[PDB]
Amino acid sequence: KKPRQKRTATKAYNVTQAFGRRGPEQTQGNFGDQELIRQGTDYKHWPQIAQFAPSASAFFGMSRIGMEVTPSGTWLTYTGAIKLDDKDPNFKDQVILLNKHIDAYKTFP
Amino acid sequence: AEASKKPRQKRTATKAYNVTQAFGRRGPEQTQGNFGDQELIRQGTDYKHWPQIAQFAPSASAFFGMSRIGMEVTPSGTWLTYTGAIKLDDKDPNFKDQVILLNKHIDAYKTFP
Repeated sequence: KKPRQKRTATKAYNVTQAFGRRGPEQTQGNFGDQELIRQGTDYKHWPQIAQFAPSASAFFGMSRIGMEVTPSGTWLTYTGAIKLDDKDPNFKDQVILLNKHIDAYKTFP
Repeated sequence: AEASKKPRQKRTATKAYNVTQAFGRRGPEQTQGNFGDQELIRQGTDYKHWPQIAQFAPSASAFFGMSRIGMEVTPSGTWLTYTGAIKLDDKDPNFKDQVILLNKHIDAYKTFP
C-alpha cells in the first residue's frame, strides 16, 4: 500500500504485516515483543518508544546516509546512534522498555 | 530558534536553526551525519526540494519496524543504535531525479570547508 518507510503499524495492520517478521537477518527488523508486533502504534508503551524515533530532519541530519544498488533494487542506507537522556528521571524505565523489545523474537514460541 | 530545546532526534532544522546547529557539522566519523550540500545545510526543512528528500524518511512505526535496533553503554552514556535500508522505486518515473537529489547530498561536505 504505502511505501514501506511511510507505513504505520496498528492492530488492523500489525508490525509483521507492515514490516515483515522479526529475525536475525540484516534485511529484517529485530525490534518488538509479541505485544508490540501485534499492536504497532496501539501498543500501550508506543509513546515511550516513539520518543526515540527521528523527525525527517533529524533522520537526514543525524544519520550516515548511503546509496547501494543490489539485485533487488536501489537502497537508501542509514545508520546512527541516539543518546538516551540519563538525566531524565524515567531513564531506568526507558532501558527496561528497550531491553524487553530488542531481539525479543529470540524467545518467541 | 527555541528548536534547540528538543532532544536531538526530535529537532527540525530551518533557516533560523540550520543542519549544523541542530545536528553538528557533516563528516566521515561513525556517528557523524554525512548528508547535505551547502544549500540544504543552511536551509534545513526550508530547502525548496525538502519534500523529495522527506518522502524517504521513516515514520516512527517504520523506524522501529524496519531497522536493526541495538543498545550500547559507553563512558558517554547509553545509545540506541539503528541501521536499515529504504528501497527506492525503480518503476517510478521520478526515480532518476530521486537518485540525482540523494547523490547531491551524500558526502557533499567532502567538496567544501
